[PDB]
Amino acid sequence: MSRVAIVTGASSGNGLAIATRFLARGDRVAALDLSAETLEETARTHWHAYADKVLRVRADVADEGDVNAAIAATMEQFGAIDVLVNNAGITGNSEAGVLHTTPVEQFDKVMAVNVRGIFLGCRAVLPHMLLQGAGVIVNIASVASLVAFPGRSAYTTSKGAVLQLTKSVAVDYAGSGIRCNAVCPGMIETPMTQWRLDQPELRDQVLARIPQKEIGTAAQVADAVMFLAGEDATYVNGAALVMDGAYTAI
Amino acid sequence: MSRVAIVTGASSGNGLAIATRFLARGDRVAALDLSAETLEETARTHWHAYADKVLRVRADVADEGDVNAAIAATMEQFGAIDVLVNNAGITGNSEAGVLHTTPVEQFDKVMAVNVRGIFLGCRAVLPHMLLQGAGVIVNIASVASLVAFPGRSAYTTSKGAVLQLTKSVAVDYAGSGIRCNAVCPGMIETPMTQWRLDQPELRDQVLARIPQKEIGTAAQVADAVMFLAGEDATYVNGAALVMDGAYTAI
Amino acid sequence: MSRVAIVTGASSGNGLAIATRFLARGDRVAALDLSAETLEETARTHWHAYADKVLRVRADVADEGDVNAAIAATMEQFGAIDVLVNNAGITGNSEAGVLHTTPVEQFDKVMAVNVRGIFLGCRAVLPHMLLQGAGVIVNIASVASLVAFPGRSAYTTSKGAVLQLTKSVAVDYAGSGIRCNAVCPGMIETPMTQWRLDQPELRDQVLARIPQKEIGTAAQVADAVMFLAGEDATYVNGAALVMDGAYTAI
Amino acid sequence: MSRVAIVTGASSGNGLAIATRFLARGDRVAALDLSAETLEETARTHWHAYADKVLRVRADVADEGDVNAAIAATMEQFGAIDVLVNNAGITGNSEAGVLHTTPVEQFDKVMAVNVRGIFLGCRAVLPHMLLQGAGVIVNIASVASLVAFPGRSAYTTSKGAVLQLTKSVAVDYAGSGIRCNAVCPGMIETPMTQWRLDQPELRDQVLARIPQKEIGTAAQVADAVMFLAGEDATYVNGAALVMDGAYTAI
Ligand SMILES: NC(=O)c1ccc[n+]([C@@H]2O[C@H](COP(=O)([O-])OP(=O)(O)OC[C@H]3O[C@@H](n4cnc5c(N)ncnc54)[C@H](O)[C@@H]3O)[C@@H](O)[C@H]2O)c1
Ligand SMILES: NC(=O)c1ccc[n+]([C@@H]2O[C@H](COP(=O)([O-])OP(=O)(O)OC[C@H]3O[C@@H](n4cnc5c(N)ncnc54)[C@H](O)[C@@H]3O)[C@@H](O)[C@H]2O)c1
Ligand SMILES: NC(=O)c1ccc[n+]([C@@H]2O[C@H](COP(=O)([O-])OP(=O)(O)OC[C@H]3O[C@@H](n4cnc5c(N)ncnc54)[C@H](O)[C@@H]3O)[C@@H](O)[C@H]2O)c1
Ligand SMILES: NC(=O)c1ccc[n+]([C@@H]2O[C@H](COP(=O)([O-])OP(=O)(O)OC[C@H]3O[C@@H](n4cnc5c(N)ncnc54)[C@H](O)[C@@H]3O)[C@@H](O)[C@H]2O)c1
Ligand SMILES: CC(=O)CSCCS(=O)(=O)O
Ligand SMILES: CC(=O)CSCCS(=O)(=O)O
Ligand SMILES: CC(=O)CSCCS(=O)(=O)O
Ligand SMILES: CC(=O)CSCCS(=O)(=O)O
Repeated sequence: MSRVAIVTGASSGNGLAIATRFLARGDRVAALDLSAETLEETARTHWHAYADKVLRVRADVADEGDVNAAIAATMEQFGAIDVLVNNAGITGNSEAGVLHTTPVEQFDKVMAVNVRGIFLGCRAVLPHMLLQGAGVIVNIASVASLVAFPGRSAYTTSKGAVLQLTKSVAVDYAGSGIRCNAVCPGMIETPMTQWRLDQPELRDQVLARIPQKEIGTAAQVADAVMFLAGEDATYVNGAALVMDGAYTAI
Repeated sequence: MSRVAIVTGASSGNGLAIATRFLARGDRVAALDLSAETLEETARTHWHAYADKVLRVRADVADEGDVNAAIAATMEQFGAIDVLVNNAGITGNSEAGVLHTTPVEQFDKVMAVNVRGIFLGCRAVLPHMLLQGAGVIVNIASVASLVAFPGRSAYTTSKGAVLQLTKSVAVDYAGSGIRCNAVCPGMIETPMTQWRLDQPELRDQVLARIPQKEIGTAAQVADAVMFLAGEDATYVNGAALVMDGAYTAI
Repeated sequence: MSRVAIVTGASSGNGLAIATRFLARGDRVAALDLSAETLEETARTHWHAYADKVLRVRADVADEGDVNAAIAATMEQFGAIDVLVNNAGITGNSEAGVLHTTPVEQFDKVMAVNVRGIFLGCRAVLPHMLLQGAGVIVNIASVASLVAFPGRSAYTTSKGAVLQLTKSVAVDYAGSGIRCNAVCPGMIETPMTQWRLDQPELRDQVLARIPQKEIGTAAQVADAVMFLAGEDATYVNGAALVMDGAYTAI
Repeated sequence: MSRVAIVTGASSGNGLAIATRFLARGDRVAALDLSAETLEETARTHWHAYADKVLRVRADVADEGDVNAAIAATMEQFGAIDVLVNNAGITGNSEAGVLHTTPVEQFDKVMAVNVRGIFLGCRAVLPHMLLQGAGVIVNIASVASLVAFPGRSAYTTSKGAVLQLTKSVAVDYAGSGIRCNAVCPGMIETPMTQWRLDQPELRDQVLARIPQKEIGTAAQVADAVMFLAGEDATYVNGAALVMDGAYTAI
């Protein structure tokens, strides 16, 4: 058995762990990211044993042309699309902090990548999943879809849209064999957050708000994705699986 | 006495009821909408008693220049901005239905008006509220911020972002004297929904999902906004006030 | 118009503020609490001007007999019951902390007052409101209905039940003219909690978790109750109105 | 390996699927239920292949003495308690419908089994889990913890308490190595529900409110429990995993 999974933001962090997990299970993966060079370096160092089973596609998820071509390339190469994991996401730069001082260009960029990218990915894959009569979509949202992360306004805003888009696809397509759920990770150690977590004071600060008193990992994010993408979640649809050491429970 | 409120989407529906209510209580209003012509007609038929206490400003909330100029005009005319009611919103045309068949242009327009417009409105008024040491923002979200409306994916997506943007401003600015909350209306009779609700068979399908078995009004939306904007809600911050006849409680 | 409101836990804190506000508005109030002596002293010092417009009734809300007698006495004296405010509640003693060390007796007591008491109150007033074809119920829940308060397990547990009971009544009776909503206060200064906040280090610790950087008051809880009990909230049903200075928004 | 799991309400429905699942994977189970005869009949027909690895304990979860003795017997027989699955639950009889016509005895029985039962089980196992420095608790709640089930007031009320108790345990004990989460199933076919589901009229009515247009199964509930109980959910704490075919997403 070998499902076809598309994973965005696949060259590092959560996306890399997710793509490797699908590969380790025997699935075929279309790994999409911004740099063809980085994708090849990732393939040589992390996906060496899978070589052929992973199709590396350069694509900016915020671009309709790139996304449509990536889905067309996936269909040409593997012949179906069973799972779509919309993982690509950005926080916005050092200036995308509180609302009033975040540059208009940064708000737009964060919304384009984090939300429009997910809309475009789903829009490109649904016709194929519909034809198949079955398909699974896992969106990587965040606890910021439920509570606001201080000093990260654009990001928080974008994640509220990710959660509702998730529920929208579930409601409109559950009757047609599609499953759509979101993982809502709390604080996870990745290249996106490493800058903050590397500073004792900031790390202590966020840990103070995590009852579990630990920072999550990309492997734990991949665990949740694999659960939502498989046979053990056939009745889970339109749901948010929060994986945050109880951060949102207080 | 008199507060200064900026109300977007003020020439009709909820926006009109909201603007008229602030005026009736003795406040001054900067009424922003897309058409100078319609704004004048509205001012003549609904706001004649208040004359100059209402500043009619043509503005597309999705446009940074229009919003910045509207805020500057409000400051010039009234001297402060005490309340911002981000009411303007669109559903998307008849093709903005389920996700896969919604025109990309429609998804971008709905996100631009419903979310970017709210970011731009808050980005422009916050600097002024901060210097005043007090400010209140009421965002008109929707129960679609909490559950998905079937066949209205872009709209549902945008409202998820509005609710989170609301919590973001509350979390980042509560300490500086700012209040930001959202009203989440269920089905309300307005120019935006009139077409559907006019048909008994369509109204009936909507009513079946409302335990109260009644369609809401613009007057009730205005009631919730006045509550959230005034002195009886000084400890309400970062909250969603759902007004849907129990639609979301089932 | 003079409405008849039954207010539980009326001799102190939120309940005292609520009863007082109904009286000041011209309504008649049946003030219920545990001690007739305390109620009379409360009546002499806070309700003097109203005299006969407030019926003081001794009642343990957890006791079916007391509740039924209190509703019968209200009908006899005033002839109708328009509003019921289920405010009475307890936190449990210093031993009702984390789950495993809370005495079974304390868990049972907290649940009986905070939950069974609300069930009994609603059960006793609903037949009358149904006959009147109109009635409003406001339950005083807590943000503990949505997130957990560390070291207050029984209390947190009880409030989850209050929130769902609220939703249950709204769904089953909204079509019959009944409205049922819940206020969910965050940290408020009242005798029930006014001992943790009293100690500088604790209050300070509490404030660090409230973005608005302030403790709420019973006057603000009364403000929310009045909104939910009246004419400005006719389409609000099955909702939880959070009043916490953005405590739950992060 | 070989964990020790306590599963309440283990003789039928979800509890039986959960119990069997732990056994099939090589874990040892203390199966608790109301009738020793039924547990033996079950041990005979469903667990015939594990004999010794499953300890049958008659116990009314609502009874502190029964619960304490059941935990004593599990420790004595197996030596530890690694997982507790609080599955036992009742809906109330035909008279436990809307709140006002719910016999007080039924409301009390539903709260004692569905809520006090969980408090007691958790109170009984937590000292041991803490001594071990590790432990996982999975509570079976319901979508009724989030929305109200029409005509099932006591049930709905109880499930709101279960969700918050879950968050309470997670928040107070996550730092001590304990995990506590809840599964919130939608409509599942079990002996507790077949009455309704069987009747064509009712099933259709139910299916109409489920976007996925299918009823859940005990096997799917066990799938969710195993996920929350194992190594793939080490960073999931204080969470509610909704499994309802999108029922709560609309
Ligand atoms: N780290 C955390 O605390 C945490 C918590 C919750 C969710 N997440 C999510 O994890 C996801 C993946 O990132 P990560 O942090 O796990 O590792 P990461 O940040 O190192 O990698 C993120 C990936 O997204 C890619 N990407 C960015 N914009 C893109 C675009 N327009 N098109 C295609 N690819 C693009 C980047 O190149 C990168 O490979 C993000 O969506 C993030 O929101 C992280
Ligand atoms: N009617 C409901 O059931 C309901 C429920 C929840 C929220 N709302 C919100 O109410 C708000 C107002 O609509 P309504 O239904 O009350 O009345 P309406 O739909 O008749 O009017 C909406 C107003 O928004 C204005 N507008 C649209 N785009 C704009 C832009 N780019 N810049 C400035 N103004 C713009 C329109 O011109 C119009 O005046 C919307 O945000 C809508 O989402 C309505
Ligand atoms: N103080 C806060 O921050 C806050 C926040 C949210 C909700 N509440 C709720 O307010 C309610 C009342 O307490 P408070 O803190 O507002 O004021 P308070 O604690 O000063 O007064 C509580 C009242 O409840 C009465 N009472 C207790 N048990 C009773 C019973 N069995 N029958 C009848 N009356 C009884 C007490 O005598 C007292 O008059 C409780 O339900 C509490 O959960 C308080
Ligand atoms: N059926 C559904 O759609 C659904 C959905 C969500 C949650 N649940 C929960 O599943 C649980 C069990 O019911 P089911 O439908 O899974 O299977 P079921 O109804 O066939 O079996 C329920 C079990 O609970 C046991 N039980 C009842 N009271 C008990 C007590 N006081 N002490 C010990 N055991 C007791 C019964 O004897 C029986 O073995 C309940 O808590 C129910 O709320 C069911
Ligand atoms: C919402 C959340 O968990 C934080 S997302 C922003 C992480 S960072 O870039 O500020 O380190
Ligand atoms: C109901 C609402 O606020 C917008 S979502 C439904 C749009 S329409 O189909 O009623 O035109
Ligand atoms: C604080 C509150 O709203 C009631 S629950 C906590 C009670 S105490 O521990 O502050 O006495
Ligand atoms: C159906 C369910 O999840 C529990 S609430 C309804 C119980 S019954 O009416 O199907 O017996």
